[PDB]
Parts: sequence; C-alpha cells; structure tokens
Amino acid sequence: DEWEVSREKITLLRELGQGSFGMVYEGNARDIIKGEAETRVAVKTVNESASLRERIEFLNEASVMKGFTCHHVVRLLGVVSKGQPTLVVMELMAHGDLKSYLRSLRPEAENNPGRPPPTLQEMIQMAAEIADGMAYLNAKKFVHRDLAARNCMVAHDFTVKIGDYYRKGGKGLLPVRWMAPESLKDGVFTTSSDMWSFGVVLWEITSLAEQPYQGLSNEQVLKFVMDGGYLDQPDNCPERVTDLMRMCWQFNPKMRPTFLEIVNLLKDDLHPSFPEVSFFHSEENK
Repeated sequence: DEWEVSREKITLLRELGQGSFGMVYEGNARDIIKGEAETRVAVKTVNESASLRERIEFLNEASVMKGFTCHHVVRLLGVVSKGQPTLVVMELMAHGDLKSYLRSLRPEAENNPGRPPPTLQEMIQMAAEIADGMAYLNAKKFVHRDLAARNCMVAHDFTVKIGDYYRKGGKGLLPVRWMAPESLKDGVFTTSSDMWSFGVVLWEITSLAEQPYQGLSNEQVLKFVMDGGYLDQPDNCPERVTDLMRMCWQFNPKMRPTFLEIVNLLKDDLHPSFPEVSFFHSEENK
C-alpha cells in the first residue's frame, strides 16, 4: 500500500539473471530509504510470456513479502504495480547466490577473488544467519521447501540471507538431493524437512558447493536416502559443523533440532552485531 514506488525512481543497470517470473536486473532506486539518496536494488520483472494469472501471482508474492522484516531474509523494498511493466524491488545481494559464491573460493576457481576459503568462524556465522532467517520464516508459518545454497544470498558485507536439481513428481518438481527421507516417501514438507536441507547447505558450505551425492542418479539418491543414507563428511570438515550435520540428518524428523535451537547452539561465537540484528535476539522472539 505505502510500498508503491514511482517507476521513474528505478533505473536499471544490468541483468542479474532469470527468476521464477522473469528477468531480474541490478538497478538503483532514488529516494526509497529515508536517509539514502540512492539505494542499490535488485529489480524483479515478469516475462511478457506471462499469463494474466502469473502477473497477478507475481504481485501477490510481493504482497506476502511486505509482512517480512528480518535481517537474514532478503527484504522487499517497494513495488511498481501501476501500469506495465510491473517491478518488484528487492534489497540487492551484491555477492549473488551462496552456491556460486562458495564455488568462487575454490583454489582452482577462475573467478577466485584472492581470499582463502571460509574460516571456521565465517562458516559458523553463515550457519547462524541462515538458521536465524529460517527461524523467522518458521515463526511466520512458512515452510521453505527448497532450502539449498543456490537459494541463499550473500550481501556486500558477506551477510548470508534467505532469498526467493529437480525431478518431476506427483505434486510438482522436487529438489531430490536436498530432501529429507520422509519427504521422498509421501511428499510432505515441514520445518523438520527444512532442517534436513539446512544440513545439506552446511555440507555445501564445507565442500565449497560440490554436488550432493555426485555419481548417484536422482533415482539412486531417492533410494539411498530413503534407506537411511546420508552424505559423507567433506575432507577436513570442522568437527563443529559435522556435529550440526549429524543433528540435521536424524532419520526421525522428530529428533532433528529446530532453527531456533541451531542459533542457540551457535550464539556465543558470533559477530558482536548479531544480537542487534537477529530475529533470535529480537523482541519478536522474546
């Protein structure tokens, strides 16, 4: 409602890549945040191949995001809903998705930015931020359903946030290699099966985003995990992250931690700013 922004305040710089509804652009937004003359933004658009239904759904999803104020979830900044084209204006995440970011710190990487792979301190900070954002989503009664490094984003200051590979199935496409065994079985998704996928994200973080279950076909992964298999620990993985993975990969979903529980385990070794920005420490959790 008060989220409307004049189309004329958005300038578009360059393509960021295809999103679910259309091309996402990097841009600038004039006078969109009090105290900032100009804000780097991501700008979501919808293909002209969209049905009227998809255009209406594109805007309805932005409406849902108006209810979200969490430092560790990529936030909506504004909507262009009057006239066409329509634009959903998001916080810019200048280091892109977490999978591409991880692969770029591999020693072999052509786009290596000349810094070493993540430290233990950096990996625990990442884990806490992702879990804090997921805890927020869960309090808002949303099951993510698709947690994976590809759907986590990295900010200019390297904060990780929840953003917004697949086999066909009876209810839609399934991210088989990130799915809990009970989801492979009946196709139900819960915060507990989200906690499974969180463990896979920690595995991607500690493997610099190798492909989970490489060398296994989608059909074999589905049987391996349903039987009780799980990923092997990457070489020289810190014990502390290995212990998180083991919690996440309990076969019984009832024995997995909650996202608030993850942040509690990690809270004492975080950047000093974390209690200032986290959902965990906020009065919305107290």
